[PDB]
Amino acid sequence: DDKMNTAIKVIHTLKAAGFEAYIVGGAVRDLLLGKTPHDVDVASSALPQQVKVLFDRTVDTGIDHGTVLVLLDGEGIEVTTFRTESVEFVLSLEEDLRRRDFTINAMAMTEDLKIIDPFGGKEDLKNKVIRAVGDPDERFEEDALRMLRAIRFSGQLDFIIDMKTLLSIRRHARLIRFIAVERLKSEIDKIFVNPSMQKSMAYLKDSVLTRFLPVGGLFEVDWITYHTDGNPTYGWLYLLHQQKRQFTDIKDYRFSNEEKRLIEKSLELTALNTWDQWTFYKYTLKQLEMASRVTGKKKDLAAIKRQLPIQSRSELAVDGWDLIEWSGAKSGPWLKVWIEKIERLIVYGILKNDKELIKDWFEDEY
Repeated sequence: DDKMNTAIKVIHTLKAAGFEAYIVGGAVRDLLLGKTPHDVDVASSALPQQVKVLFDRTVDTGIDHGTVLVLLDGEGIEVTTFRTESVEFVLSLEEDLRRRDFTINAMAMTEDLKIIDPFGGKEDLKNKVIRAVGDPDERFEEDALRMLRAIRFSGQLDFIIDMKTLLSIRRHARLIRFIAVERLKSEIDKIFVNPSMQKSMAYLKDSVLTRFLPVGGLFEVDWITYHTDGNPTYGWLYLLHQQKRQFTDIKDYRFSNEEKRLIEKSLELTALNTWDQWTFYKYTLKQLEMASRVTGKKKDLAAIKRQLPIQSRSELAVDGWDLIEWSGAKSGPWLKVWIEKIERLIVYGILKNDKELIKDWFEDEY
């Protein structure tokens, strides 16, 4: 909510030092849409080291590519010198704008609230059209990821893709093999939490991106019954569950072990025909929700889990060292089997979680 104000102050400081500076890109777009911009980028004729000399607090991880992060009034504004893409500095705003991906992202706004729109982004915004700047063939060779971003933007903004731009995506779909899979997963995660995501998936198939994306034919499922819960991971669980496949078929996208576990465990639960106390004890609440969300089942999972006698093995009143004592046997892999027998009986409320009571039980069964 304060990023715009801070960006205006960054612009005043740069212009007072004799440089040009504008707000560019998604903030201008969001503003004209009535949204609040989540990020605000400033483009300037200042080179990085001159920006660094006008502001006390600054972060430099992007200097090589022409970007300095300015820290001012608790907000961070990226200041980027006029550039292209292998990064080359240019001397005018228009040379910088004419190499951005789509017309709605190639506008600039002056401090005095004047829009600079050399490529028609105002009109395409009014008409809900995602259109490449200039020749769509050049744009897509410069960065093939822009093909997937056009798909993601269409579902984010509920826009259509310009026809000439879409046909260009079809010709160049195979260049998607060169994109780092992490950048592919980033944009696919963004599609999974979009509103109007069913439109993004339609475009993904019709642009012939499902032919060349990693294991891309798997995205061609029925997305009608899918509603995002805000977590992109649920998109992957839904994809797998609809086609009866395992986590291993989507391994190429390089999931974190957290994501991997959440998908695998939730898939496990959809294989289970009935859930009892042991199920509610052994799986986490987040896994239970995601599995029931994709199976249509609608229970109050949080209340069932809250009424199990225990919640985790750490509350068990006995460890394998008690069993080693009471049995008179030597530590071995057999301990893990008996701890689970005791765990089951405590979770099903048959045995009391009490060291002296578990002891009487164990002495009889052994």
